Amino acid sequence: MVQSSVLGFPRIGGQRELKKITEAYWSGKATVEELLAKGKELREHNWKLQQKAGVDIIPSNDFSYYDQVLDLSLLFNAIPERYTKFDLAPIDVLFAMGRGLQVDVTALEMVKWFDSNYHYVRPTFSHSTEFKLNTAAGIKPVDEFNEAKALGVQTRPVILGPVSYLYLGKADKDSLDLEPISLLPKILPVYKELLQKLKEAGAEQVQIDEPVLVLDLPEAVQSKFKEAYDALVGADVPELILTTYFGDVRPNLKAIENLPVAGFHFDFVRVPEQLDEVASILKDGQTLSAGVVDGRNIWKTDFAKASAVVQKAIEKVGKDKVVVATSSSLLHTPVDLESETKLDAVIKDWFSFATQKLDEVVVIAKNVSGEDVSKQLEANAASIKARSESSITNDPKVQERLTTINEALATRKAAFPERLTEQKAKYNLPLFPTTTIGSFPQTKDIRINRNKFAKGQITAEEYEAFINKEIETVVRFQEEIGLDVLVHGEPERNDMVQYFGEQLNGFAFTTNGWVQSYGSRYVRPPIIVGDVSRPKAMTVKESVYAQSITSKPMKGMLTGPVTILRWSFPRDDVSGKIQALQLGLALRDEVNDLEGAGITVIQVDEPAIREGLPLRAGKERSDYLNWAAQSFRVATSGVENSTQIHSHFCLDPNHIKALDADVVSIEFSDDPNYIQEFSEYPNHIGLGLFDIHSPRIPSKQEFVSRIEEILKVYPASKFWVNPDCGLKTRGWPEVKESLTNMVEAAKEFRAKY
Ligand SMILES: N[C@@H](CCS)C(=O)O
Ligand SMILES: [Zn+2]
Repeated sequence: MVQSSVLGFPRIGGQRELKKITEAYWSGKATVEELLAKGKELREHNWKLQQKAGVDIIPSNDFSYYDQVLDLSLLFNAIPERYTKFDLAPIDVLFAMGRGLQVDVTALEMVKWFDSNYHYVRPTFSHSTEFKLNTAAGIKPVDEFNEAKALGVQTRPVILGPVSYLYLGKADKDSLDLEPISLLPKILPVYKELLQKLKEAGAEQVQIDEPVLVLDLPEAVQSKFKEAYDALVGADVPELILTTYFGDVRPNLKAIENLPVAGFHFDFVRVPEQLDEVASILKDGQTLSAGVVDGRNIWKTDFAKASAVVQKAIEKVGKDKVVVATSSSLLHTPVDLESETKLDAVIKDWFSFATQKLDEVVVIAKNVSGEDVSKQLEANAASIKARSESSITNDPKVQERLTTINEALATRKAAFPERLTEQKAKYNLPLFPTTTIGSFPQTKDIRINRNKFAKGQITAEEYEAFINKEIETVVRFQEEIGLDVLVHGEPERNDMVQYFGEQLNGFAFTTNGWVQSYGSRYVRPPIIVGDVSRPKAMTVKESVYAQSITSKPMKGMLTGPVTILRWSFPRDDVSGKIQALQLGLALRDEVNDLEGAGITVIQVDEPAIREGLPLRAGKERSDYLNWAAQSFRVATSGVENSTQIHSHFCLDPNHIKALDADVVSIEFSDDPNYIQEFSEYPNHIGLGLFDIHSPRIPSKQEFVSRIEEILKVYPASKFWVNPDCGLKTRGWPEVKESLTNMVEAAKEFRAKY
């Protein structure tokens, strides 16, 4: 009998209960007691759900109030002194570290979890760090194991392992020379103790996550797995299942081929081809957990293909030593497809969310164990077959237009220096031209009118009028502040990816398909279901209106192809690359419509352009850098030489050059040397002058200072002046003075040239 296994379950709740209750606690509507009661109920609910599906190996310690890496830092005493000064309970210390503390500590750094859309809180270590088991609050992994046990649910605790925990961490402000991995000897006894306590509590297996194995690791780091796991493994601890996901462990195979652990987990959804070699290093007695149900996407699994993968593993190591698993934690997928009320049934039949993936690992497990599941297999085969044959997936026009992609389509009529000549003639911008990034802060009357417009209570014309008033206000604001290259404020836009996805063929949307991004901030990504195309103008009306009321140049504002791809659920039947190129072609028609309508300054926002960087150096990485840049160039390369193309980012120098934008903005407000990278590079650059997440106002002199610093490493002829990013999240008085000061700073320099 082949067991089924779930590496972690999303914890936000089927109706976002975690968000409401944690925000109610932070706001003061709810007590901490209510907070913990509600966590307990979610955990219990998710455990019963997995037991009822028939999952054998069910996780615990996967729950978190904020972030599981942060939970380990609390638990192991990786707590910087700055967070202890305020008579705080452990759970408020956790929230302090996680989200800062309004008396003003900054939150610890949030960092992207590999190439997932989740963010963790970076473990932060000092020379003074003293690792130990904080048993004050309770020991969360032991307490949550015992809870699940009292329900009659045996679970497998999940903890991030010592190597990855340290390696993914950073030396604190006060210890810039400390190498985190050098702490391995201090933290090992603390892991050992925790594992003893879990065994004592009744844990027979522990899932110990070592995802850094899918990265490029120094040889000196690779040797530490043998050191860590020789120390951890013994009779007085649970069996350890060393767990990896998101990538290829093969280059690091030497580091794990002689480890005393009870088994391994590998991701055969991202890297099925690694199976033969990883299977071959299993010792007699070791188990192989085969990750064949994707933890990061929303597509119904192909039961025949998944079973085949599992069957290849059984061949190599025997049926008794194989486990059917989710490829990673289901943290990265929405909770329940059954909550969806709007999707057409044909499309929904192609999806499985977290709750459904429980059923998938169970059926696949039954199948290779020899139980009769033909009805499920045939139902699955039909879903897969309907999807591959649907006209939605295969658009002939789009397929042909892909055949036109070549380097000529991704090259502008002339190089920057010629282009600059024609742009100077046409716009005659001053030195130190000033701009902003696009968004300005919205009114109450806006959201209310959107809602009314969605209900048909005001007409299309009435709503248009309200948007244009907002645009009018914003433009007049910018004029009077003396900005040089204006924006329309994006008041019509909810979201920089959904706004576009809704207007493209090939996308579907959910009502409830929420995934945690960080803390209590959740996203509901679009889904790319098929071939993408643009049926009509998406942004032209608003931009034409904005330009029609000022003589300043107005930026069109688009989100680039790679950002749209990376912030959506992608298709799994075609490559990232093909999806980006189709998006680039679709955006090229929009650029063409803008330019044709007189919007001849156009910004393409690519904040996530690097987020898909393949996790290892090699062919796949260099291909990615090439196609990401090509897909941007395909969108922007059909314009006239005098059309000024901008790009915004928030980051490899040379990748940025390969985009060949006339003008760049880059989140900044930080070593000077980085800027010296662009000195003999002709295109123009605006390095963000202020943090838009703060309400604080820099002085004129502040700005003058900041500019003069950059100016020592970068010529005045190329320098734009702008904020790090949009201003959608700020208040109007912060905005007014900050932009005033920014621009009068600029003019002071303008005058001395
Ligand atoms: N144009 C967008 C950029 C966000 S990355 C804005 O100003 O908000
Ligand atoms: Zn931005």
